[PDB]
Amino acid sequence: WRQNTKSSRIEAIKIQILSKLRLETAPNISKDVIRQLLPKAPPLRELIDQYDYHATTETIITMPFSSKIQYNKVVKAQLWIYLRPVETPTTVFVQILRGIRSLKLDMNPGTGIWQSIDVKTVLQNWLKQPESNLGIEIKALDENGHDLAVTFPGPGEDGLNPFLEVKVTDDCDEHSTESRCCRYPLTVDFEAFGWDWIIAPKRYKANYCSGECECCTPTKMSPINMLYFNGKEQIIYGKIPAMVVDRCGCS
Amino acid sequence: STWRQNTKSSRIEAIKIQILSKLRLETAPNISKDVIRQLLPKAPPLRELIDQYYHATTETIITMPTESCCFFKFSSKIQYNKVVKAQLWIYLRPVETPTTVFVQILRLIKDGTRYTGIRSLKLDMNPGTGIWQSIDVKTVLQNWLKQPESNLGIEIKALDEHDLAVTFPGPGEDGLNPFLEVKVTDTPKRSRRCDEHSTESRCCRYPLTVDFEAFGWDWIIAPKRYKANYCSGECEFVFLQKYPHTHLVHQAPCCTPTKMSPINMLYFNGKEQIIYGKIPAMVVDRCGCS
Repeated sequence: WRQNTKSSRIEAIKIQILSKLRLETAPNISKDVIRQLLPKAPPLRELIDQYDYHATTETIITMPFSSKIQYNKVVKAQLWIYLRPVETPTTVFVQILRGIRSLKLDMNPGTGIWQSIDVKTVLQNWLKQPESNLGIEIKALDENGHDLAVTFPGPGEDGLNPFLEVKVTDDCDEHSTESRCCRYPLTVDFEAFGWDWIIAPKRYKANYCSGECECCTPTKMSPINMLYFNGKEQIIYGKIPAMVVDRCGCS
Repeated sequence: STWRQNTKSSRIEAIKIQILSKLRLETAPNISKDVIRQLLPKAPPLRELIDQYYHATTETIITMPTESCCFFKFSSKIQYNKVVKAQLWIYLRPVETPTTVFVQILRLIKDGTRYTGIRSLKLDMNPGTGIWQSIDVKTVLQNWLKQPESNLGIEIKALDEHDLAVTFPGPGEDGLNPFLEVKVTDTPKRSRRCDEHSTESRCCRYPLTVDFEAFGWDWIIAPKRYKANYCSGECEFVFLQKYPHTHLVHQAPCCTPTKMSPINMLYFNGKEQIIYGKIPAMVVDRCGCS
């Protein structure tokens, strides 16, 4: 069935291309006309010889590091500490150690301070070289000497364990098989049919879904860059979205 | 009582695996309500995240000369602020003797002289081969799109000790005519763009919600319940290629979603970690025939 529906599949993209390109009709210009119209210049040859999105991670909160993290990919990192409510007004001397951080602050009775500390430079230093420095150490001495820091989560803690939040930036058919639905390979050769104004790419692989499922339609679609002619002679370069089929799914 | 009752249990299973595959997870994490009560930390930075509830793009345009020498006609569609970098190009013919060239570019504006200096340049030339020369016109092109009544043509000169500039393309030129290479940023320009209970008819977005807390997915804290409707029906495709001669497809064409909006999700990693992200294409807005 693929032999007859191959001539119909290439016609489906042929119009999809002309519609996406905001063109009413394809321009009529001969191979001898384009040979003089297309200028052989360095800025054009640089773009011509240039051939020869399912998940996003924003903020990652760690518990008392991941194997996939770059030292320059990080945006902002800060280690959070919960201090237990005091009964008597006493000053605390918090110190986050793993070189360390140090802060001194007063504390009134009945307050649950959640003071946090910037670790951005330390979290980047770990990933850049040692990769072996994951050490939990935090102190918060009261005026008497009792540590108010939640080093080891207590029985009546219920969501008070310290954490480090870090904001971070970012074919199978082969024309000879039978299964539920597979991406059967399919190429598009513009130079082989009618026009020759498609400067680049003259031949591009698109592929298509074919099966019964449990209908079958593409899931992942990647765009392709293209240089083409226009009215009043305007050699335009652009990027046509969703033209190549990568994955097939059931929907 | 209809097809929707049986397909409802299968539709939620289709997203269940889709969510995991997108999340790059091999299996869904097994966490009890008592486990998450101690794992999820009650802190201000956490409660902040929890209470947090398509044409062909154009990049570079190269214009060609016309008559009304070397008069260029830009499109009225492109804006003066949309331009990035504009450069006029000139090809100089190969010389026989080493001689310096005084290239001069001028825009015609109506003492009423028909000339205004764009960029005058002087450069030496060896008798080897022919070379190009780029000239920035960005400031002139922007003033051209701003007032197209004064968008008159330009004149190119290249005197040597005879004009070596390719004003009028020769017989043995073959790709050497002057052009205007312009880089532009294409604005998205998104224009403005069903069944409730019974009478299914021919495909309409039938409402469908997903409750993770109901199906044993208590390991995710937000969003516990989210609407993600689905398409249901049948049709025949009709592509209007070369109107009035409209083409038509008939399988011996099905209903699938067209517009899909993503959703932000707060979940738990297999390393006991807690990650926040945005899963793409999870909510179905429009249904189409493809």
